[PDB]
Amino acid sequence: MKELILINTNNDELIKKIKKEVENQGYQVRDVNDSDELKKEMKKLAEEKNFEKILIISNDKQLLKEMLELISKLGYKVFLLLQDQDENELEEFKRKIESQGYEVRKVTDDEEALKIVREFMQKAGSLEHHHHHH
Repeated sequence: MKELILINTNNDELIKKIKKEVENQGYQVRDVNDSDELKKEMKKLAEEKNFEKILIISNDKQLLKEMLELISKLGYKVFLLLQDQDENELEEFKRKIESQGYEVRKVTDDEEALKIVREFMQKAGSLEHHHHHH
């Protein structure tokens, strides 16, 4: 089993703070800031099974929205966490992702995002009942 957590932040300084946390936990940092980069990454994740679970950072919603569906085909734990200066932009994206039926978190402060990054590190180790439809 492998878990994929997607972070959405436009705050450059936070992106680096997250990377520090992810290196402290031992998770694999990969940056996506381009539409061609994400479809490369999805294959790398599929080809390599037995190693640490990956943390993807991005600033663009159109990228993330692809990967929520792609990773869902690949057969992994999808997780979404988003924070930005525009609260209006956070909530309008999130409500659509809840309508897709995905675990998506929303925060205002960068500190709250860092909490949920650390929370994921234990919450990702869930009892994955593989026969997942009861």
